[PDB]
Amino acid sequence: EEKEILWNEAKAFIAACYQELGKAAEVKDRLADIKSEIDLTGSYVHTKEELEHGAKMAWRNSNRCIGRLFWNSLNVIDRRDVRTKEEVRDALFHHIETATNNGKIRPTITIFPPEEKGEKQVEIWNHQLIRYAGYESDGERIGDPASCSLTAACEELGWRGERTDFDLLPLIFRMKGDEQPVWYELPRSLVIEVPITHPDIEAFSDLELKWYGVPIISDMKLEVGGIHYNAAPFNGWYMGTEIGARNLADEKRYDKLKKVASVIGIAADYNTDLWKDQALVELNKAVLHSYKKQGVSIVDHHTAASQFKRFEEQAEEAGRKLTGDWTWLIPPISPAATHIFHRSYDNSIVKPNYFYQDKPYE
Amino acid sequence: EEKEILWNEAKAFIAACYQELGKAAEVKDRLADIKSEIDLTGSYVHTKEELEHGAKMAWRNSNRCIGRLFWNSLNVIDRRDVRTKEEVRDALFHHIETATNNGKIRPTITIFPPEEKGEKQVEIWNHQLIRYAGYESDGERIGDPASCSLTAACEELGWRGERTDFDLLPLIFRMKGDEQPVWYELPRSLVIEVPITHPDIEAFSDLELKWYGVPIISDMKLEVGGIHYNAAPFNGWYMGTEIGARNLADEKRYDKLKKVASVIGIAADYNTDLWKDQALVELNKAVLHSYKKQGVSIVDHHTAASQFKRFEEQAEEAGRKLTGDWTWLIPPISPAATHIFHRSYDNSIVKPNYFYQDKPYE
Ligand code: HEM
Ligand code: HEM
Ligand SMILES: Nc1cccc(CCc2cccc(OCc3ccc4ccc(N)nc4c3)c2)n1
Ligand SMILES: Nc1cccc(CCc2cccc(OCc3ccc4ccc(N)nc4c3)c2)n1
Ligand SMILES: [Cl-]
Ligand SMILES: [Cl-]
Repeated sequence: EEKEILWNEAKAFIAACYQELGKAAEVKDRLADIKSEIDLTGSYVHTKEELEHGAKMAWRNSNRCIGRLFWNSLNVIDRRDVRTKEEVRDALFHHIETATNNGKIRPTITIFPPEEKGEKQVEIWNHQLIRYAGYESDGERIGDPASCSLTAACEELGWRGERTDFDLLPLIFRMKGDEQPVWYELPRSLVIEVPITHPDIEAFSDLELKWYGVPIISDMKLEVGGIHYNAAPFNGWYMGTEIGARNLADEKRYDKLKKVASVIGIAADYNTDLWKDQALVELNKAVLHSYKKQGVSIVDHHTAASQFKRFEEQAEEAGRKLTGDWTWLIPPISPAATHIFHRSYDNSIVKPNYFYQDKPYE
Repeated sequence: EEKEILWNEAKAFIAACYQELGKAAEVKDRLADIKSEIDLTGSYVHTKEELEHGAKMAWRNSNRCIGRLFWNSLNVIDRRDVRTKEEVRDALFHHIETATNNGKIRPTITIFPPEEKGEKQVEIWNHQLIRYAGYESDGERIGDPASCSLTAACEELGWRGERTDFDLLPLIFRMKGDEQPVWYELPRSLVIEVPITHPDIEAFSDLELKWYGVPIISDMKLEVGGIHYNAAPFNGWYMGTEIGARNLADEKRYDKLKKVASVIGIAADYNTDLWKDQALVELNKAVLHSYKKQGVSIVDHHTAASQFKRFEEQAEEAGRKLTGDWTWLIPPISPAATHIFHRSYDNSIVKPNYFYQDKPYE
């Protein structure tokens, strides 16, 4: 019964995709080719053009993403030909290098072979390709708490972290048929990191903060016309609040606001002093300043929201419905200073899209 | 058919209300009294105790309110005995005075006669009892744009504003049978206002900003057991972001961020400088400082969110379901610094509650 669902999704996807591509006349023959292929094989194989456009549609449909103005310029790398661990590893390394682009971040996705009959071909364990390890024992907190479970999984497989606050996790992924994942240390020459300084407050460097250049989300499933690409890591560039208001600020993450308050010279005693708010602003100013100073792409939430307004206008001009998730679109810093905060959005799910999938570990 | 709906609402309300009040045994006889009363009269009349508790329940059920920890200490003033304009006006004046309480704001509601058969007895036109007028002609912007339509309505009735940025609108309300509302200037001796200064930046007073002490929301309908109290003005104290992040900051309100940036000495040129965020923080620090300096109650969003966490815990301990509206509960300043931002809430509507109703004017 698997193939009846697939056929329906493929009809809807091919019709819409060829329509947008001006190939509506070719729709008829391509679907017949598909229906034969499914009857014979149980599945079908996207053309390069369909795979590229489908990945772009999926970004355009991601309700939670403010960055969607640039959906059509996604650089799609087709790695459905991969068969071995070395090829997976090298394609992951290449993604890091080409997406980094010496700091001028190129929004990129690398697509690996899709699930066959819901059996995975490649299974990536990382949440992002570049991310810091986290440790918790004997009351000692080190690194990124969000990474505790994966870090413990990795250290069961014979990896061992230096237990700095910024250990790079290795790539870790499992191949079909294999029964433990392999892991590979990231070559440091491929990983750009940005030290956090402040434009005005020289003491800010006493915090010794840093973050990595490129967030490469490697654990979501791309669904295009009924085909499930569970391994399809992608990246944009950061919006600064993601680092300054969440990764470095959350009490469950690096929890740095009290130390930020101290180095910027304000007291952290009274809610009514709004010291957390003031610290959040200076930390977020430092993040943008540091990325720009180093020549690594980044966008602030005001410019990002302005770009998203253009996306909304572009949708309307193209007669496409806009969908969005207000609770994820508003930024966590001065949200009411953006137009997003002041309108509502239809949170309907349209496909192609990116979806969550269960982690292979605990 | 009006009375069948009423009977159902009354059963649900009286059962729940007497239950909470430990009067469950009295439920039976009180409902029979109600069913006779509705058969005869078309409606029923709440006891003082039911009206007071029902107003308190309605606040407890207001999904959008972060201030609900204090729902049970609401001071309920029963003015169902009012019949004339002078009595309405004096009860509105008394509400201002007793709720203000020389600055130690007392959360208060004044309840006027309810709708009879959906015909209103008293119809308040003000959105808040104390609010500033707004004007727009010939490209000239004065006052509070949110008040433009009511201000124009008032000036049709023979009132005339001085056209400062902070003219107090008069009370305006209509009595049943009458065909134009009356209006009365507020006695300035009853209206506390707070000039906005900054704790550290003496130049902040050059902005000549002020706001009024007590927000007294006078245009929502209180519904208790099927009875519709359309005229039931109530007040809490302000949460500082309401003034500093919305009333004085919104581009459609007083739009003061560029002037705030100037007096605090930062440039307002580059999104990446986060000058809007920085200005928002200093303006909101000034609002809290000024209310506290003058001795007028106010709460900051951090303390408010801490209190709301206690409300959530109190609900759970009492076996009551919690409902809430996340998009209204998070504050517009540093929302992710509060626990609210990090959980979800059931937005179901339970009654008693406060509801929107159409304005009598345009
Ligand atoms: C080019 C620069 C980009 C920026 C600045 C950007 C910004 C963001 C931000 C800030 C979020 C999280 C919002 C929040 O935490 O509330 C987000 C979510 C998302 N973005 Fe983007 N994004 C960009 C590129 C991309 C790309 C290239 C894709 C895929 C091709 C993508 C797909 C998504 C998805 C799927 C989510 C939601 C993930 C989830 O539900 O967990 N974005 N984006
Ligand atoms: C005692 C101090 C109080 C504080 C600090 C407080 C705080 C707030 C705030 C900040 C909002 C708007 C949230 C936003 O803009 O997103 C709000 C909404 C609300 N509050 Fe409270 N509140 C308090 C007292 C009261 C009282 C006494 C009542 C009624 C008895 C009430 C009923 C409501 C209602 C009904 C709304 C939503 C109004 C609407 O939908 O337009 N609150 N509250
Ligand atoms: N309590 C709360 C309220 C609203 C929203 C949220 C989400 C916070 C969060 C947590 C973990 C991840 C995350 O984002 C994932 C993501 C995916 C794709 C991206 C592409 C580009 C980019 N720059 N960022 C991306 C981030 C958000 N939590
Ligand atoms: N785009 C957006 C997103 C989320 C929430 C909002 C609401 C902004 C708003 C507009 C007008 C009024 C308002 O609040 C009304 C209100 C009612 C009762 C109160 C009791 C006490 C108190 N201190 N404040 C109250 C405020 C909120 N807009
Ligand atoms: Cl991240
Ligand atoms: Cl207000």
